[PDB]
Parts: sequence; structure tokens; C-alpha cells
Amino acid sequence: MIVLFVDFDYFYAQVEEVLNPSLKGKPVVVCVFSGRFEDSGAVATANYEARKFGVKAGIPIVEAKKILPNAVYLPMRKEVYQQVSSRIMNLLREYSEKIEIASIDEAYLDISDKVRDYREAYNLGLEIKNKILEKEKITVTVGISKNKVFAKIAADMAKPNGIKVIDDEEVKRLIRELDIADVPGIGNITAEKLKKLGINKLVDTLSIEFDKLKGMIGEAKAKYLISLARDEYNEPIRTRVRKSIGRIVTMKRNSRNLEEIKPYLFRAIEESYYKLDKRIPKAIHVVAVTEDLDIVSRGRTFPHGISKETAYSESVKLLQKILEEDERKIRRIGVRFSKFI
DNA sequence: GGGGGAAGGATTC
DNA sequence: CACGAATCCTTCCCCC
Ligand SMILES: [Ca+2]
Ligand SMILES: [Ca+2]
Ligand SMILES: [Ca+2]
Repeated sequence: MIVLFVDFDYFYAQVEEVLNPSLKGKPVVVCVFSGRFEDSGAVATANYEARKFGVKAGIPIVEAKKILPNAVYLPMRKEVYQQVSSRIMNLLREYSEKIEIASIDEAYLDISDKVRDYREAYNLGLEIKNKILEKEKITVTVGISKNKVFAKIAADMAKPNGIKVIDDEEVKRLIRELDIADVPGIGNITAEKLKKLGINKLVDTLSIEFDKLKGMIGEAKAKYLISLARDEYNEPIRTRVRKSIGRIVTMKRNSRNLEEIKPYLFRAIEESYYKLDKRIPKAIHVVAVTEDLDIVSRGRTFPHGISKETAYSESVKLLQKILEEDERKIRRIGVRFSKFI
């Protein structure tokens, strides 16, 4: 099996660059402004020019501006990036018939048939790279290997605007030399748990008793890491189906006042419904981000679909449940709809 | 003992 | 100061 992973470079920022080419070469910082105060919010993404100075996703817009006061700061336009993304996916869709659109800027292609051997895969990568740059002016990094994980890891090492193949010989090398933190799906929480177990490399996961591993990072994560360390990971390429739709907004000020929160919650619901399509959810969750940035939620599954009126009403009950069962003030509030009919 | 949901939280990208 | 969604997990519960 040959997997070709495609990852659009600094996507949001690059799109803004495509929509306004005079931006090229300048530090471009796409931000999600929260509205709690001038420049409150975080950086969603930044082009590499901004990144080489530490301005990256997750840092507050205020910290980025102190580092790069003259960069171009743009409000994130999710809808625009999604439409652009959809076009690129369609473009890729004609290269493989087997595609897994992992997110707005990532997709895996099972080109096991379309190609044979990594030379032809590599060449196909360039075909895809040139095609995307041609029709959309979007540079992407391509990762190629035997499975999604290493295909993704290949892209991680080749970005930006690169292409890399990780042959079966290197797979083995990385299995014992790649920091396990750099393995997809292993975040800081898991990375630390593995460090405390003596696992710093994928192969080290073979030094632990499975049940001890399972006990520490969960069975699913244990079997995942083990399979990769044995060079046996082989999950198929298949785009998952949207299982939930929601929206969560940040309030101007933290609150515990029902009437003060409702408007935000209702706006969340309204946008969530517009997003749903003709899709009808049977489950609804009200999600709140507490003042200490903790996330709490209360939901309910109905035996039928949820009309907007029912949503408006149940969400208020769920929000009252949250306030009733958690003392903290609420910073962000929203809803998530799932279990579509 | 354990299937099968549902619920609330943990994690990751 | 810090802004959508999938899986996975663990807990609880109904119940055969
Ligand atoms: Ca990515
Ligand atoms: Ca990317
Ligand atoms: Ca990591």
C-alpha cells in the first residue's frame, strides 16, 4: 500500500496571500479576535515569515504584535478557506479514488493502484503539487510512505512546499530514532505519560507490558503505538463522515447570568443550524468554557430530530444545568449537534 | 458478566 | 492570555 498525504502550507495565511498577492513576502498573521478587548484573541495561523520569529498558532494576538508590530494581521475567514479547500480536495479526488479528507487542509490518498513503487508515487506528488499551485496557486507539502501515519510524518519533515517519501528502510530507522512526541496523535499529555514510562521512541513501546501501556495511555492508543513500532500499522484511507456540527463563541465578559449568556448561546445555535444543512440532529450538547479555561458540557439525546425551537429550549435547560452544577463563571458558550438522522 | 447506550470529560490536530 | 470536531475513555445505567 502506498499512501500519499497532502498538507496545504500555512493554509489560512496562504489563502489570504492568494486573495491579496501584495501580501507575499510580508509576515501574515491570521487571527481569531475574541472581542474581550483590543487585540484579545489568538493566532489561528501565520505564514513562515511570521513563524520564523515565533509568531505561530495558539499564541495571543497581543504577544504576536509585540514580536511583530508591523506584520499583517487579518481576521480569520473560515468560509473562504473552506471553499478554497473544497476545490483543492476535488482536484486531488481525480488522482485517487480513495481519499480521506482528514481536515480543511489535509487529505490522504491511497494511490496503491494509480501507481507502483515510490518513484511513480513521488512523480505523482509533483503532479499534484504543480496542479494545485497551477489551479489554486496554493503550495502544499506531500508526504509519501506505506501508511497514513508515516505519510503524514513525511509531510511534517518536508514542509513547507516540499515532498518526501519515507521508504520501508527509513520507516525502521524512524521507529527507533523518531521522538515519539513527533508521532501523529501523540500530544503533550500523551507524550509526557510515555516519557514517564521510559518510552521516548516508538520502538521503546515494545519494552513495556501491554497492559501497563494500556493502563497509562489507553488501549486504543496503546494498540496504535504498538502496531507502528512493529511496523504493522495499516489503517485504510477513508474520509470520515461529519458526526457533529456546532459553534462556540467567546463572551465579552465572563458570566454566570442566564440572561447575559442566552444571546451568545442562541447565536451559537442559529449558526449551528445554518451549518447543519438539511441534516437533523437527535443529540444536543451545550458546551461552556469556564473562566479557568476548563470545558464543561451537558447534553441530551432525543428519540427524534431536534427542531430549532426544541434546541433553543433544551439548550437553556442544559445551560442551567451547567451553571447549577459548576460554580465558575462562563467564558465561552456554545452548542454541538450530533447523531444526525 | 457483559452487551449497548448515553453522558461528561480527556486529547489531539 | 489562549480561539471546530473526531476519537477515545471512563462511568453509569438498564437489563438479560
Ligand atoms: Ca496540517
Ligand atoms: Ca497545513
Ligand atoms: Ca507531538
